[PDB]
Amino acid sequence: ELRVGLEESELWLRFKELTNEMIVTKNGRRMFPVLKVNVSGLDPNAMYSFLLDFVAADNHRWKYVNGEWVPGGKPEPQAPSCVYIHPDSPNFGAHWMKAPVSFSKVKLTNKLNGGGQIMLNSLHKYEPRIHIVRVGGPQRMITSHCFPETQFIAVTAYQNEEITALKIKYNP
Repeated sequence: ELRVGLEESELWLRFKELTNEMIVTKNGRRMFPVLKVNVSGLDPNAMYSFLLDFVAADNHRWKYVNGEWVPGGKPEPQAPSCVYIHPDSPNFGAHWMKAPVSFSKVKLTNKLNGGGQIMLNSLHKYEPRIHIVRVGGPQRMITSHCFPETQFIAVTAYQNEEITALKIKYNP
């Protein structure tokens, strides 16, 4: 059976209890923390690609109002975000299982851009999700997995200073 776990969930949970925020820019901003996934149960000799997208967790716009995030009252249809392909793709299962798969190069933006960058809507809440695609073989297959621990609100600048502090405290 294919198993997908979140690496460093302890740390993500610290961000989630504060309501996590991720910066978007016109040119694209990398995430902190980085999504790192532990995978086991792949066929070591089969070929896979690792894909990442961001599900809009609700249809609302969020606002930081007097020290707390609150959702608006005018929902709109949202999804889907584009998909980011992990740069190691395509690769053998053994490659993906030898170390946590780390999405350290995805860039979050708020502008339609030349490619690579993933456009999100500022002030919307998102749930990262991966797709593990078995490629090249006879039987294509997709296994998907979301990571509720890694939910965040996309922002152009940090609103909650407790998030700002945690981001610095645990980055290098």
